[PDB]
Amino acid sequence: EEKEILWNEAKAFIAACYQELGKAAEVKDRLADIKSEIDLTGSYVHTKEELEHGAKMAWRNSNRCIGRLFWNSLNVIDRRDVRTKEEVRDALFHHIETATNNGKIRPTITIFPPEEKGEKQVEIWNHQLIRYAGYESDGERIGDPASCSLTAACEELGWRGERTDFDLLPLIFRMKGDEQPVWYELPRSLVIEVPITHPDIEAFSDLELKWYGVPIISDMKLEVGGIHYNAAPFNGWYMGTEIGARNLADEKRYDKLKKVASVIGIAADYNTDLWKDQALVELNKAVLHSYKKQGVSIVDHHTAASQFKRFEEQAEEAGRKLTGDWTWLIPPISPAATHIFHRSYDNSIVKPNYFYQDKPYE
Amino acid sequence: EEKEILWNEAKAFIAACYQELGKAAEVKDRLADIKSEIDLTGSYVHTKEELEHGAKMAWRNSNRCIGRLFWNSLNVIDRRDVRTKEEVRDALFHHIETATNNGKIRPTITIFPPEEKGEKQVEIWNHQLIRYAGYESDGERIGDPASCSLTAACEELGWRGERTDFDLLPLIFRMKGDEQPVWYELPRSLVIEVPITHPDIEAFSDLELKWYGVPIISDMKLEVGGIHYNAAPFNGWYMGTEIGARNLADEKRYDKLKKVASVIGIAADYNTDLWKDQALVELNKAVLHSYKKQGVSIVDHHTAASQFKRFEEQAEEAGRKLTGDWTWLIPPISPAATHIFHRSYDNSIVKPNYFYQDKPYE
Ligand code: HEM
Ligand code: HEM
Ligand SMILES: Nc1cccc(CCc2cccc(OCc3ccc4ccc(N)nc4c3)c2)n1
Ligand SMILES: Nc1cccc(CCc2cccc(OCc3ccc4ccc(N)nc4c3)c2)n1
Ligand SMILES: [Cl-]
Ligand SMILES: [Cl-]
Repeated sequence: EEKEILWNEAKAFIAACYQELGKAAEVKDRLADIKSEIDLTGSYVHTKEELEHGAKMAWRNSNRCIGRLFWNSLNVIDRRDVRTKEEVRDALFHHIETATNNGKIRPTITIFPPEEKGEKQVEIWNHQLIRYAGYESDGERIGDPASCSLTAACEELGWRGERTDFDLLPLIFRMKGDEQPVWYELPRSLVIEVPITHPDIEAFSDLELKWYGVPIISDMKLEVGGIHYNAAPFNGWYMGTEIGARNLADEKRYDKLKKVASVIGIAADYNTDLWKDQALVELNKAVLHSYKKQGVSIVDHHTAASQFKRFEEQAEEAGRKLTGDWTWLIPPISPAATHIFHRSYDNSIVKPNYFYQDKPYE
Repeated sequence: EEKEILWNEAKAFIAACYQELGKAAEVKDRLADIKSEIDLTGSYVHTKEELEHGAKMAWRNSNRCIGRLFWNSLNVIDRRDVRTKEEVRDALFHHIETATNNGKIRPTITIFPPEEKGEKQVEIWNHQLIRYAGYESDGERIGDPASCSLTAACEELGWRGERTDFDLLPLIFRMKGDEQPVWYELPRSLVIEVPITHPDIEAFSDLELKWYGVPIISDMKLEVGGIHYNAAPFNGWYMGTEIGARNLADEKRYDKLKKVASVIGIAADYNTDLWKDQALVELNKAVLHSYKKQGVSIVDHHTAASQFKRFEEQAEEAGRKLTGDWTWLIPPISPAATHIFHRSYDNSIVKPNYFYQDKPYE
């Protein structure tokens, strides 16, 4: 019964995709080719053009993403030909290098072979390709708490972290048929990191903060016309609040606001002093300043929201419905200073899209 | 058919209300009294105790309110005995005075006669009892744009504003049978206002900003057991972001961020400088400082969110379901610094509650 669902999704996807591509006349023959292929094989194989456009549609449909103005310029790398661990590893390394682009971040996705009959071909364990390890024992907190479970999984497989606050996790992924994942240390020459300084407050460097250049989300499933690409890591560039208001600020993450308050010279005693708010602003100013100073792409939430307004206008001009998730679109810093905060959005799910999938570990 | 709906609402309300009040045994006889009363009269009349508790329940059920920890200490003033304009006006004046309480704001509601058969007895036109007028002609912007339509309505009735940025609108309300509302200037001796200064930046007073002490929301309908109290003005104290992040900051309100940036000495040129965020923080620090300096109650969003966490815990301990509206509960300043931002809430509507109703004017 698997193939009846697939056929329906493929009809809807091919019709819409060829329509947008001006190939509506070719729709008829391509679907017949598909229906034969499914009857014979149980599945079908996207053309390069369909795979590229489908990945772009999926970004355009991601309700939670403010960055969607640039959906059509996604650089799609087709790695459905991969068969071995070395090829997976090298394609992951290449993604890091080409997406980094010496700091001028190129929004990129690398697509690996899709699930066959819901059996995975490649299974990536990382949440992002570049991310810091986290440790918790004997009351000692080190690194990124969000990474505790994966870090413990990795250290069961014979990896061992230096237990700095910024250990790079290795790539870790499992191949079909294999029964433990392999892991590979990231070559440091491929990983750009940005030290956090402040434009005005020289003491800010006493915090010794840093973050990595490129967030490469490697654990979501791309669904295009009924085909499930569970391994399809992608990246944009950061919006600064993601680092300054969440990764470095959350009490469950690096929890740095009290130390930020101290180095910027304000007291952290009274809610009514709004010291957390003031610290959040200076930390977020430092993040943008540091990325720009180093020549690594980044966008602030005001410019990002302005770009998203253009996306909304572009949708309307193209007669496409806009969908969005207000609770994820508003930024966590001065949200009411953006137009997003002041309108509502239809949170309907349209496909192609990116979806969550269960982690292979605990 | 009006009375069948009423009977159902009354059963649900009286059962729940007497239950909470430990009067469950009295439920039976009180409902029979109600069913006779509705058969005869078309409606029923709440006891003082039911009206007071029902107003308190309605606040407890207001999904959008972060201030609900204090729902049970609401001071309920029963003015169902009012019949004339002078009595309405004096009860509105008394509400201002007793709720203000020389600055130690007392959360208060004044309840006027309810709708009879959906015909209103008293119809308040003000959105808040104390609010500033707004004007727009010939490209000239004065006052509070949110008040433009009511201000124009008032000036049709023979009132005339001085056209400062902070003219107090008069009370305006209509009595049943009458065909134009009356209006009365507020006695300035009853209206506390707070000039906005900054704790550290003496130049902040050059902005000549002020706001009024007590927000007294006078245009929502209180519904208790099927009875519709359309005229039931109530007040809490302000949460500082309401003034500093919305009333004085919104581009459609007083739009003061560029002037705030100037007096605090930062440039307002580059999104990446986060000058809007920085200005928002200093303006909101000034609002809290000024209310506290003058001795007028106010709460900051951090303390408010801490209190709301206690409300959530109190609900759970009492076996009551919690409902809430996340998009209204998070504050517009540093929302992710509060626990609210990090959980979800059931937005179901339970009654008693406060509801929107159409304005009598345009
Ligand atoms: C080019 C620069 C980009 C920026 C600045 C950007 C910004 C963001 C931000 C800030 C979020 C999280 C919002 C929040 O935490 O509330 C987000 C979510 C998302 N973005 Fe983007 N994004 C960009 C590129 C991309 C790309 C290239 C894709 C895929 C091709 C993508 C797909 C998504 C998805 C799927 C989510 C939601 C993930 C989830 O539900 O967990 N974005 N984006
Ligand atoms: C005692 C101090 C109080 C504080 C600090 C407080 C705080 C707030 C705030 C900040 C909002 C708007 C949230 C936003 O803009 O997103 C709000 C909404 C609300 N509050 Fe409270 N509140 C308090 C007292 C009261 C009282 C006494 C009542 C009624 C008895 C009430 C009923 C409501 C209602 C009904 C709304 C939503 C109004 C609407 O939908 O337009 N609150 N509250
Ligand atoms: N309590 C709360 C309220 C609203 C929203 C949220 C989400 C916070 C969060 C947590 C973990 C991840 C995350 O984002 C994932 C993501 C995916 C794709 C991206 C592409 C580009 C980019 N720059 N960022 C991306 C981030 C958000 N939590
Ligand atoms: N785009 C957006 C997103 C989320 C929430 C909002 C609401 C902004 C708003 C507009 C007008 C009024 C308002 O609040 C009304 C209100 C009612 C009762 C109160 C009791 C006490 C108190 N201190 N404040 C109250 C405020 C909120 N807009
Ligand atoms: Cl991240
Ligand atoms: Cl207000």
